[PDB]
Amino acid sequence: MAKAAAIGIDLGTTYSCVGVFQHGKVEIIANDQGNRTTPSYVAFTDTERLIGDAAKNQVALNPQNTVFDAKRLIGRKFGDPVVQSDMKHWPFQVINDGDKPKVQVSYKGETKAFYPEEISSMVLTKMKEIAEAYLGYPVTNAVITVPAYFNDSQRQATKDAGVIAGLNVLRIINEPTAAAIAYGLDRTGGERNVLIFDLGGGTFDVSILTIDDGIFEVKATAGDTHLGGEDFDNRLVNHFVEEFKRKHKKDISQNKRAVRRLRTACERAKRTLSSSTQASLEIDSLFEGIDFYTSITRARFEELCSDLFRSTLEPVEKALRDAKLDKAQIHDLVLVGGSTRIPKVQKLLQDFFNGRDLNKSINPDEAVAYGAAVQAAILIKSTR
Ligand SMILES: C=CC(=O)OCCC[C@H]1O[C@@H](n2c(NCc3ccc(Cl)cc3)nc3c(N)ncnc32)[C@H](O)[C@@H]1O
Repeated sequence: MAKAAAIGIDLGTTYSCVGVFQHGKVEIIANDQGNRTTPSYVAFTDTERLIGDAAKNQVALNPQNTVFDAKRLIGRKFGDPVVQSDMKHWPFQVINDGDKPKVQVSYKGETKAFYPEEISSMVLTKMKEIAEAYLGYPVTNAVITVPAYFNDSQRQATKDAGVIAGLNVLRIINEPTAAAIAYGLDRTGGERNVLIFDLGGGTFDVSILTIDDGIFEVKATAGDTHLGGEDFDNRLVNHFVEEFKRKHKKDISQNKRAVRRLRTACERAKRTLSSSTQASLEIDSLFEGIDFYTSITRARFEELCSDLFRSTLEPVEKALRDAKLDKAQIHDLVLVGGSTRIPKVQKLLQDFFNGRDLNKSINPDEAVAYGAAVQAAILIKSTR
């Protein structure tokens, strides 16, 4: 009978996504909870190891032993100043083992340490499993995506993570390249410059690629490793903490549960503001038994985040300088990442490019896995 399909995996910093190309189209595969993306989280508890949604769901009750952001560590030396800085903000412990970082947790009443690629292999095992549940057979072939700025060590560590997960890694391909492939930008048949604008939950990446007769070349990478959707959630939280202080003469900041409930409501209101011009938040007994009701306009949220949204143009200008290109030399614009749904973000980018269209019809959280699935089917065909 027909041979097993190959899968395309977007191994993201905080979320992952798996796709399969069958019958001339991409199927993004839903997980056991019916979700088209899965958190890249591994939680270690007194009795089990949780991966994906189950791990993300219990993070508030187990922060020291719920690992995320292993992609920020992967292929890096412990001594890397990026590792040393990032370590200061994680709830989990990072240890040194011969200039190699290991995440250290408590698991089944014992201290255990894992290399970043071991954590990533667990998230890859989950994506493999999600695909197998849908396909009804074992999956062994995969394309895995990485950021375009990844060096030899980071690319290799990701490949190691796939081989530990029991995958034959067909190719490690760049995330912006996968996004360009999802939009069929390699199927035009001369040379074109493409810009990928990737704004996620906690990272911002700009990449400039050249496409010449289906061949891709990375021309520039720029961005801000600590800029994303969470920062816009932070601006809303700070605004409402101040509004509560003004209206009730109480500071909710020192109550961990109140701050979490407020943050969760702020992230939901922010998403509403991408399709509505106003959003209401209501939280019963937020603090001191007070039911908190509030409202915010899209205009006020845009003002609260003005400098952050406006700062996304600096890596665009920077990538253009590095690629030695004028903005008029960019043929295609591609949006990736959940935060690109923000109207003001789209407006800033489009206006900067003198009204050029944005390639955004493919769900921005699924575009990379979509392109990885397309490329996996081409590569498994050639290898066979
Ligand atoms: C959730 C699955 C997933 O893979 O997330 C990856 C992207 C995560 C980041 O992207 C942000 N973001 C998103 N995300 C998609 C989303 C989120 C949650 C739900 Cl319930 C549904 C859909 N949509 C948005 C929207 N309409 N406007 C503004 N920011 C939006 C979200 O606040 C977070 O900073």
